[PDB]
Amino acid sequence: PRKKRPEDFKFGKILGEGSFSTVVLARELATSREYAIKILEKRHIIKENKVPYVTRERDVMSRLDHPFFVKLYFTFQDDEKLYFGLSYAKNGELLKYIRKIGSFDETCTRFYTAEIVSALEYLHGKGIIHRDLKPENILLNEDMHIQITDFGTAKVLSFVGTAQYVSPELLTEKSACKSSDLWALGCIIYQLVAGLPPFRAGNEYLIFQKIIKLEYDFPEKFFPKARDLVEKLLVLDATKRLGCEEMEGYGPLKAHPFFESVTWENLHQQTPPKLT
Ligand SMILES: CC(C)(C(N)=O)C(=O)NCCCNc1nc(Nc2cccc(NC(=O)N3CCCC3)c2)ncc1Br
Ligand SMILES: [Cl-]
Repeated sequence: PRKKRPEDFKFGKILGEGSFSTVVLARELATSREYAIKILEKRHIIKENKVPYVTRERDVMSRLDHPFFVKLYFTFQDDEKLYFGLSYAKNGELLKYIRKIGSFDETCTRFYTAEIVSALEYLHGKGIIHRDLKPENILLNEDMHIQITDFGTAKVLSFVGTAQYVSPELLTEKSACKSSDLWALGCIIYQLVAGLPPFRAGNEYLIFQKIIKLEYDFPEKFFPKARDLVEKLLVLDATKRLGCEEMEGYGPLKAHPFFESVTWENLHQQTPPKLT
C-alpha cells in the first residue's frame, strides 16, 4: 500500500515521553484516522547503544495479533527519526483510573485482572517475556478494554524494569523469565485492590530490600480471594508462581476461585464494568 510520510499526517498533542521516545497523536489526512505515533531519534538511539532494543520491539509488535495489545500499523523514517504508527488507546493509562477512582471494587478488579491474564497467556504463548509490565504500560481503549504496550525491553524466546514491579530473580542471578511477568501481575492485582503497589519505600535500594525479603502486608479491606491469589503470585521461588510452566500454566491460574464467574473465551466482546 501507500508508504507513509510525516506530511501525510497532522500531528497533535504528546501522549507519552520515554527516555528514548515520544508517542504523539497524529491524524491521517487522507482517512481522518487517529494514530498514536511513536517517534525515535536515530542519533540518540545509536549513541545510547539502543539499536538492539528498537529492532526487538518492532519485531515483537510484528508477531502479535490479539485485541489486548496495541497494534503496529506502519513504520517509516525520515532523516533523523524512526516513526511507528500504533493503535491510539483513547482512554490512556490504567494508572490514572487507579488514582482517579482510588481503588477498584471486586467486579472491576476481576474483569481487568482477567483481561491481563488473558493477554499474558497469549504473549507467553509466542514465547515473549514483557519484562516491564505495570499500570503505566496497560492502556484503556475507547471501550475501556485493555491495550498493552511498551515492548522495547521484552525478551523473545539484561535490564531491570520499574523498581516496584521487579521480581526477586532479577535482583539476584539477574535473570528474568515468564514468571517475572506473573510477579508483576501480583503486584498489579494488589495495586488495583489496595490503590497502592505492595513493595514501596523512600528509595529504590529500600524497595529492593523489601522485595527480596518479601516484605509487604495486605490491608484488611483486601478481598480474601484476591488476597489468596496475590500470595500465589508473590512468591520468591519463581517455579512456584501460579501461572508458570512448572505450575502447569494458565489452566490452574485461570481456574482460581477469584475468577469463578469469568468467561475467558470472549472477554473483549464483554462490556467492562463501570469504574467506580
Ligand atoms: C512507552 C512510553 C514511555 C512512551 N512515551 O513511548 C509510554 O508512555 N507509553 C504509553 C503512553 C503513550 N503511548 C500510547 N498512548 C495511547 N493513548 C493515550 C491516550 C491518552 C493519554 C495517554 N497518556 C497518558 O495517560 N499518560 C499518563 C501521563 C503521561 C502519559 C495515552 N495510545 C497508544 C499509545 Br502507543
Ligand atoms: Cl508505546
